[PDB]
Amino acid sequence: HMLGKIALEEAFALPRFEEKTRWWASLFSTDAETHVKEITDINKIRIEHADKHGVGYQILSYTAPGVQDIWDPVEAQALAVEINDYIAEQVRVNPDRFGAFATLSMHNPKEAADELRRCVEKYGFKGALVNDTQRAGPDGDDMIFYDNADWDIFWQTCTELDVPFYMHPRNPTGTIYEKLWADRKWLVGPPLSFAHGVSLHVLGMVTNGVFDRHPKLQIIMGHLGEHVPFDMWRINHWFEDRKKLLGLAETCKKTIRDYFAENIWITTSGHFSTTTLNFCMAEVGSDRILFSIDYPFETFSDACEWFDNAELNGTDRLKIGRENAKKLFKLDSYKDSSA
Amino acid sequence: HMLGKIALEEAFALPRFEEKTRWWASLFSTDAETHVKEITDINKIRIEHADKHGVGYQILSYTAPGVQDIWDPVEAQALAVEINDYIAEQVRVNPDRFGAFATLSMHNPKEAADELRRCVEKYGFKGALVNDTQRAGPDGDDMIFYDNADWDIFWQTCTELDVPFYMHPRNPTGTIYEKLWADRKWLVGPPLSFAHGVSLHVLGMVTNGVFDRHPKLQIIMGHLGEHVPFDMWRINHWFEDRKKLLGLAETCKKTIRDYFAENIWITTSGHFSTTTLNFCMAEVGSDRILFSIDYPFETFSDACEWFDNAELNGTDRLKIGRENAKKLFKLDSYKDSSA
Amino acid sequence: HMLGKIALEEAFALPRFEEKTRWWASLFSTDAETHVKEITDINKIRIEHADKHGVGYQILSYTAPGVQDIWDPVEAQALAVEINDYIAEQVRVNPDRFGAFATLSMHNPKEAADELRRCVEKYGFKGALVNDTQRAGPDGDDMIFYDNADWDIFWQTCTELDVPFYMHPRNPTGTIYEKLWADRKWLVGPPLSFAHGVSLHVLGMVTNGVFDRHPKLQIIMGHLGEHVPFDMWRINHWFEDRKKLLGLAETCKKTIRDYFAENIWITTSGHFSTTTLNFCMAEVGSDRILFSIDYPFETFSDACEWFDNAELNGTDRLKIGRENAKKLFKLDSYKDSSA
Amino acid sequence: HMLGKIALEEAFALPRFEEKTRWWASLFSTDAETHVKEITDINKIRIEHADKHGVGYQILSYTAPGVQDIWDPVEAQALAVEINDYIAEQVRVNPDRFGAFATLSMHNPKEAADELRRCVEKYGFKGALVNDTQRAGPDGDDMIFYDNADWDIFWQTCTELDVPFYMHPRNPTGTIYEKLWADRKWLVGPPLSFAHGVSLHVLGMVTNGVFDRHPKLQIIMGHLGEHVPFDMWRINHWFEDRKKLLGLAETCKKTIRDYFAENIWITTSGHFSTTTLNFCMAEVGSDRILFSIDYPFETFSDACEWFDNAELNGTDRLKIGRENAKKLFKLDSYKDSSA
Ligand SMILES: [Mg+2]
Ligand SMILES: [Mg+2]
Ligand SMILES: [Mg+2]
Ligand SMILES: [Mg+2]
Ligand SMILES: [Mg+2]
Ligand SMILES: [Mg+2]
Repeated sequence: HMLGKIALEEAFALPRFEEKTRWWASLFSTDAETHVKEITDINKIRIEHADKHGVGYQILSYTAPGVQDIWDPVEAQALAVEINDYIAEQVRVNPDRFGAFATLSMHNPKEAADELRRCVEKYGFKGALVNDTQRAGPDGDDMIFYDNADWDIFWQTCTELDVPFYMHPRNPTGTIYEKLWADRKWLVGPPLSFAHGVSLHVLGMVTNGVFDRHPKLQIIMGHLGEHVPFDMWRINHWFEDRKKLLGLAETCKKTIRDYFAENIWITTSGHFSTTTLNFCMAEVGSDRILFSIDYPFETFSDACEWFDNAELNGTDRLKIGRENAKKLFKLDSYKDSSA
Repeated sequence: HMLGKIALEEAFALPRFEEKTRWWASLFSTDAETHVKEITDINKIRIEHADKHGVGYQILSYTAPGVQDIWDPVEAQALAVEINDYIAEQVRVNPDRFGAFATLSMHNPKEAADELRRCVEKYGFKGALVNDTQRAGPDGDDMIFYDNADWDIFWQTCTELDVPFYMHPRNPTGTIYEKLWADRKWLVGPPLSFAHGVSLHVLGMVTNGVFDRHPKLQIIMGHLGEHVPFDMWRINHWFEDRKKLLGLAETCKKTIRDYFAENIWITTSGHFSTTTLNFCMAEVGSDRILFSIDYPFETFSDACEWFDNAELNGTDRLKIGRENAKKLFKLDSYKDSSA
Repeated sequence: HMLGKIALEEAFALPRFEEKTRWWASLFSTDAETHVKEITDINKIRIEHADKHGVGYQILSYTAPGVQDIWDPVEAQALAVEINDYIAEQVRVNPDRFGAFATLSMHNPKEAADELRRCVEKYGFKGALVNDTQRAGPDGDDMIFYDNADWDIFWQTCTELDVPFYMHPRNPTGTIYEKLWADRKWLVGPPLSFAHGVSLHVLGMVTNGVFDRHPKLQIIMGHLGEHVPFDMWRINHWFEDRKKLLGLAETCKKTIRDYFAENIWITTSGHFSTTTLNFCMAEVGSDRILFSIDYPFETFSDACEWFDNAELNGTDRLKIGRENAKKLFKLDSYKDSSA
Repeated sequence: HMLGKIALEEAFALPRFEEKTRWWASLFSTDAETHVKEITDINKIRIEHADKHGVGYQILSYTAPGVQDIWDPVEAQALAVEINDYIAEQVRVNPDRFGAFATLSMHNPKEAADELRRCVEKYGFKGALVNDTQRAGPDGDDMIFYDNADWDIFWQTCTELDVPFYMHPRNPTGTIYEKLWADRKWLVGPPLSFAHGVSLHVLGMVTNGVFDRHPKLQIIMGHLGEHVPFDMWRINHWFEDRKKLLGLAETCKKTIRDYFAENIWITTSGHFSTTTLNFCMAEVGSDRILFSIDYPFETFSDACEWFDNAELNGTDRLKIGRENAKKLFKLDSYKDSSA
């Protein structure tokens, strides 16, 4: 029904990574051959789906774990550059249907900032999408988080370009995988592990002052906010009435509710629940919620049939379906953008 | 207003552990001296609070991390026995106001089963409360989870005695603490880390078949279910429409919704939110929700003023406030139990 | 999808009233020919629909306005008797799938009490369904309400037999129709007028003490309670904090919430909204909510595809879909009643 | 706690009408002496309350039933003019804290249009507030509704001036009162009758095409929309899937949801329920909801302690508390308007 929807947690993979794509599909797809075709296609199948389901514009991003899985920094950087150059060429075929987020190696703040800048200035990319922490160390068992002073140069590039950063999940790896997940491996990914990573990282940015140093910064979480809205009351209470009397206020100057009003966005990717959406409208506000699909891990049909037919007031259907994202991403037109 | 409420996430500590109690208070209390007094008191201050706030009956349990912090199995077992003997003596002073959960060393299934049995048969304890995984290994850096075949003898003791098991959180420790939490330490405890542990463990029990082998088993989570209700739609979708087509069905025979209807309970401890309660009533059902406080980490006043004054239908106020727990714990009377 | 559902706002009309059936259908059906066939059929089409949509048992009642439109008391009573004798014979064809509510002339309390008793004792009817006030007076411009002492003999018959009374709507007529509805006639029926009538009458029963004199009496409203749950807070406030200090307490001894917990039920007829259902769960409680369809004004498909696919915890899906009604109507087994 | 809130269902009475004030207070106040003082005071007590409770600006309007109770058109028009002249002088004492809605005789469209224009152009009033239908006829038993072509000249004046019209309730009178309310009189006012009147009139405006002929017109309902949001699903279904196929489309060209997105607003007057507010956020959207109090029928303390402490995201707290009304009424600065 609604046309001109915007989706922005929508993944692609390079054709040359077929073995890696099949491994990820073995965990998260029930049809590996269709998955390979869909995750690598840009301008045919994806357009056909979008045309059937009222999706005017998609901001595309690299599949997880993507560059965040690559612990050799030279290899990781070369891969990010390769991906960005590739997708820029592909989305030129349909500029009224596609934009792109930058894919980044996050081993080094300045390097990541320069590549984001190249993507925005040269190609008109819409922001960055990164799959949680950067794998690092000689065998990839370490993790680089971005919630510290090293990353100020990077966050300032985001605010200067005035583009958002999407904190996407990745799988647990190395010792964390072995200690917590291997004996309950069916919880890896959407059932639990993904949200544990993203919520940790974003709440780390909150409590380490990233949004105080960079109050213009916009961070996006998928999956209706990776559990955080469920605990908005509890986090707020344990911040304002507990931890902020014990030292948290030194590095965290606003409430969790303020950060969701001013800095944080959530999307509907992979979480096609009107009951949960309504609860998020209460705890986060419809102005801060964006439609998204999570293709090809989720189908256009599941996401769009859900959203198009959900019981919702017309004002919020318009905002969540497209108008919030239109404003955030400064889109002056695209296919069906005012339908 | 409502009298005869039951609370059952209510902690005590042994007087001899004053230094340890002060350390935990330094993280989670804004008034260490009052905290020490309240966590060690059983029969004076706690009764005064309950009398003011309409709490008829409290099931008491040992503070976290408690015995789960003790990696020497001989020491841990001796401590559990000591705690159970102690609290049995203390609650004899007010048997119409207090019951107790067993405190257990969870290093060994048979040992834990025998001590639970002793507590139930000798002292009339109401179940077990355990602070997530058992610390183990020479320096306590390993973790023992209970979602595997070793623990069948223990879960069968729970179902034979027909008493529930409360999966309470504990703090992250060792390598997990260093890798994930030390650089964002204000998230330790109620803001995030606690729920990550409990949800992992309980969803591990689900996906490893514990509730299929032990369909009578009742597991309780605090804090409105440690995020799980927020993702009921998403977990259910990623189980029934994804992982159960890839191998999960071999060890997981019912839906996540079935397990919440048949095996899992949530309490309101530390989560005094009518908006979130309403959402949990939708996703879990009021029949499966129990009032609780989380004293002395939370105050009676905060929990009871919230619940007593929350907008709620009378049927569910009665059930959540006491009648659900009255039935689950087979309470035929206690102070104000039918007021 | 759930089997063995119970629906109980399910209408029929006598074959000899085709003209009246067509007049009503001209207001409320988009396919009059199908409507005529469906509202008169009992044992064929209704079973075809119920078999496709998981409805095990239907409690049938007479179409609105039915006997309540008949202001001649002799004609009205004869019609009620005729209808009850008719439907008792029809349900005997397939008693495993159908029960019936009594149809009554409500001109005279004793007369209506005697006919309800005959229906329960002779035919095993499940209660009464009445279309709001009884038209009366020489030209049918008066209306008989049941919220006064003259009706005590009738309400005592309901409680003695221990069967519920379903307060169904009827159209506005006479002077009320001309003054309020004729100039906005598209609001007649489900859009507004029906709920105005039923809510007035039931809240009349509340404020005139019917449920105080007859505390066992069970009253059922369709359409998720005819707006009343929306104003549960506002009614409760304007009773307990206002009118109960000005004289209402003389004739109304409990709160509106008490009456919903003890006396009043709501059904899902004609209101296939999960968002509104959730809100009713909060304001009324799932123990007091019954599935129903409103056939043939609504389709089995709309009601059952909604309910069967609604996001809902399994506990409440079972209660609302059948278990609440199984208990309330003391039902023997019926098709799929324990599926 | 939020400062600079705007309230706009805030009543006053003329000092010379003490007897009428006391009669109304005998129905709707538990402290008549305080009520008399509060409803007549403008500039002292109202400011004391607003200063304590974070209310920066109050748009005042005339008490119900007000001019709508006056069936002599000459007396009614003279009274409306008197009231507007009176309140314009009162608000000039403290214009930073107060504005006013026009009080109108609604016997004649052109007359009411001319008086609304005088109030806006001469006094800077913010719109009109009218207590439902105008009593009329020789004995006041008739009622004038505004949902027809005779009122086009009036609705065009509202859109030309670009000011809203607040449809406030009044009591039932005359034949309607005797037939429906006299025997259940405790339902008169906030418990039920008020909402029945307003919802009828506004849904009359919908179904008679007022918002099609006047698409810019803004209509406001108090009391969270006078039940209408509860039936948003049911009305929409019975319009789009039923009545719109039977003739309603001839006079009603959009959906009920479209009219709530484009034309209709709701306020929180007298309905201090977060659960119901959340439901209205879903069904109507926070962009269309305005804080209000209903003083002096409700207290500042009840309304403001509720709203200031309600669990709500910060985006919507700001919009509902003041920013929606600041935009709708084109407000200059007032006390704490940007606090
Ligand atoms: Mg190949
Ligand atoms: Mg994704
Ligand atoms: Mg000491
Ligand atoms: Mg605790
Ligand atoms: Mg019906
Ligand atoms: Mg008012």
